[PDB]
Amino acid sequence: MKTRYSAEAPARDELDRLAGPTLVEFGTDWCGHCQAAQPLLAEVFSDYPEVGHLKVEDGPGRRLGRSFQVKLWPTFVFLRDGREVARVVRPGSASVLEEAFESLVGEG
Repeated sequence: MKTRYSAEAPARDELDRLAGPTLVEFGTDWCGHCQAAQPLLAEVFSDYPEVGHLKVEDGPGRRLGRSFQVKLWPTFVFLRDGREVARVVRPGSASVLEEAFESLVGEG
């Protein structure tokens, strides 16, 4: 991906006003969790470019993963209509991440 994480993210109630298939990702551009999960997303997302992605910088920016009640810090919540349809916690392998992407894009 050509752009990095953003601290300038919305609040959880401002996010709730969006509408469309939107993945919201918590992390940073610099954590060792992210150095593994970022190229994971980059591999899966190349087949699903119609999905939205929001990189929320959980260090300097809004603590959005608190209000999603995130389990492990490298997590991304799949929204639709601006509300949760699923999430992936700790991807590990593209076989787990791709399996969720097709399920939430509607190609399942």
